[PDB]
Amino acid sequence: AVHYLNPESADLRALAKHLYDSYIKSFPLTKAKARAILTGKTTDKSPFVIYDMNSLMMGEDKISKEVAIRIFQGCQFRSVEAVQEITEYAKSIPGFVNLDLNDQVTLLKYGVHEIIYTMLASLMNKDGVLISEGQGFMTREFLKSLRKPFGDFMEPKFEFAVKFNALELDDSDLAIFIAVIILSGDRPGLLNVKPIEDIQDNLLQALELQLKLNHPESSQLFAKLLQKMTDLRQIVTEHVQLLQVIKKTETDMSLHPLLQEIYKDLY
Repeated sequence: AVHYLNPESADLRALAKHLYDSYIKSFPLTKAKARAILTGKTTDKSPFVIYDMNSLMMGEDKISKEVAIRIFQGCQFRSVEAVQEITEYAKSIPGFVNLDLNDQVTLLKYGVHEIIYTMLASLMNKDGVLISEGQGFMTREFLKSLRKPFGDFMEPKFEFAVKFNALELDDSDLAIFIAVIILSGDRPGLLNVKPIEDIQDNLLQALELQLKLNHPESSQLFAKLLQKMTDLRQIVTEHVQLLQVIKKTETDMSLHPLLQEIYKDLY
């Protein structure tokens, strides 16, 4: 409830700057940029709106192949690419690199998806998603119209994004939040758990201090973020389920191998 400016709170503020710089340098599109585009104030940015099949095809001009599938495999590709960016960002979290290599992989392997939907929310609004780094905007209604199986793989994301963007976190907050998610000792298969929690503990303190200074008006964002952290795991779960329905239903369409390795160890 009360804070003093001590050497410990100073490092927590330093850690914040650090993860923030790594963040900006690890991800192409930040929430600041994303929201600017969605509110239309960017000059160089004005996404081509894909809101139907006709706009979809003419949109492919400005940057087994049925659309429902074509679009589905596009997401899995962006996902592995996203994985690589998350990984690069993870390596910049202090201590992460000193953990047993095996745990570093277990950590990413299990939390990359929780991070993927947290950051996807930055690119989402009640109307749709920004695709191809702000070059396109794909309408939410257009995604639900897709073929029987692929018409719901995105809807859960959207529902989450809306509730989530409600908290109005800025990239300052996300940089640390994402770090907390990664370094979770709950992950099955870790060798030495204590060192991981030690890092998370300190990350959680830094996050709370961040939220007090950055959101003077919000009474309890911290408690709310801790909750969003749980319903994130639920979304991943539901994602894996519906994802298995696509496997044993829709064939003549392949799931990227790197992703299937992660899905194997997910429930």
